[PDB]
Amino acid sequence: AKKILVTCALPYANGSIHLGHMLEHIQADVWVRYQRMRGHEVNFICADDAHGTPIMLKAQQLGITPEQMIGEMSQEHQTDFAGFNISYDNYHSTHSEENRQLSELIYSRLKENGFIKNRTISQLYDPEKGMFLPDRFVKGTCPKCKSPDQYGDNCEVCGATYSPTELIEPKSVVSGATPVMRDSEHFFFDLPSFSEMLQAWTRSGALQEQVANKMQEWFESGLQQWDISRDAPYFGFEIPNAPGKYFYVWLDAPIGYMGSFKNLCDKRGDSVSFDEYWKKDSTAELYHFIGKDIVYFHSLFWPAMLEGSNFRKPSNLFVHGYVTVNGAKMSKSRGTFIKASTWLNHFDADSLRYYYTAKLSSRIDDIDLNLEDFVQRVNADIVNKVVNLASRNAGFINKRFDGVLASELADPQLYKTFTDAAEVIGEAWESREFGKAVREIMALADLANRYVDEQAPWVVAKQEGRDADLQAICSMGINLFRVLMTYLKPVLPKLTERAEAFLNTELTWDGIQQPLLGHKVNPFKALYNRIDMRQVEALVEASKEEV
Ligand SMILES: N[C@@H](CCSC(F)F)C(=O)O
Ligand SMILES: [Zn+2]
Repeated sequence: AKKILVTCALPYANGSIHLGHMLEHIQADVWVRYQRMRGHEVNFICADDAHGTPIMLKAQQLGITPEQMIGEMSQEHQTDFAGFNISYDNYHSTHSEENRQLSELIYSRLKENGFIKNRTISQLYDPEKGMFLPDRFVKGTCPKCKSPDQYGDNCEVCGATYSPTELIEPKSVVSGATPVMRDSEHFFFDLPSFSEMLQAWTRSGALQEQVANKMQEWFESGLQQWDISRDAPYFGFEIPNAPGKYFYVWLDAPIGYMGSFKNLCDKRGDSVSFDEYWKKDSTAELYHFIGKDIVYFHSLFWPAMLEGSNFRKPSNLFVHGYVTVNGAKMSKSRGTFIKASTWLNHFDADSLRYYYTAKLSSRIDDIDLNLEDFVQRVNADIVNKVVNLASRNAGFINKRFDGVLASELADPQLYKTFTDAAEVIGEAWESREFGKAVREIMALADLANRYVDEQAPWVVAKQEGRDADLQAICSMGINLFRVLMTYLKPVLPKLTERAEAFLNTELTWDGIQQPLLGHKVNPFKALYNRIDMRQVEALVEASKEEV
């Protein structure tokens, strides 16, 4: 049995979960559920990314401690993920004792190994508030067009880019005071020292083609030392032997993957698994599901950090593209910037899980949630192809045969066609070619419905002496449904539970080899109802009203 540790990117604690986050967590969850179905030891891990200046400043504005704020956001995030049935084995926080000790440990090892450098830099400083200002917290007049109230390194009027130091009449977004250039000693991680190791990993063929291509661009530009320290005031971990200095959030963030797993092991009283998964000689597999905007950190900084601190590196990175709604980036004004919590007020989790899965592939291309297509696809595939197989046949079995299925398969050849497809479909789930798996499953659904139409149970039901035939036909349809729901189990957790209740059996991957014969099924009420555009319109309107 394989040992697998899977993670999803750690959501920032200063924002609600939206459909963008959900694409990633759903993709990983489908993969994880499939791996569990094949009998592997799987540890699905995540946590909130809780450090940084943005978080510190937000807490101060709300008039509460950063700890209180991140605690409330952690609860909000977990409630949303639970609503979508993302099956984490542990959801922790980067702001934890586990992460603090691991961050200090890794830093100490990197420093001891000569990978940490000291360097003085100049940066905008708020003398009133008494804090260095990241670019986004510096505002002023654009040097080019002279437009007032511009933020950071760019003007939203003429579109010019520039260093905040070029801003005319600079002002702190925090206090409004005029910022000044101030010196400060910073600690840097020597990423360049790992260039050759990283280049070898890029050409190993493990990473997605598009990712490797991107990495070549970064090597061409040239790797640079990475500033991993920030001055107080800051919400994060203090650097050992360096009063007033903290670890930059991105240094401790990925270590949070380790911290969350350590936390899980510690809670389980498991004293051996952490090392079995993170030591250099590990035989366990480590996978990170991430978006394209954070590939640099995960493919370059992260593996280098682990290498330099004597830990194993990721087995692979699974990158996905952005989520668009109706073909465009989510838009607050159009009501397409949809929160996970809002989605659940209008639709169930299975619908979105299915739609995303039907569109996902092993590539990093963007995934589009076309709302019109969403309604059409869910109704056509879930309600009319899969669930229909159960709903059109269960009635006769329950009313005419006391809920008992036939003692033999009416069409063994057809059933074999269905079970024979397990290898290819499982390989599709395994390789993350989700769209392919769904297409294969729906092709089978079409054959199943063709079979029922060919047999015409609604005709056989009204013909005297055809009772045995009716039971045979309907039982066959229900067994085909059993197989289809097994292949879709990683995708539709709730519908699967309802299906298992109806079938009076847990669905296992190998179980399809034994059809349900002379078996009692239970009556059920609507396994899955149709949706309509009026609900989509309501979702959009509700989303507009929020912002
Ligand atoms: N919070 C980051 C992802 C961190 S993933 C790992 F490094 F912690 C983000 O939302 O981009
Ligand atoms: Zn301008």
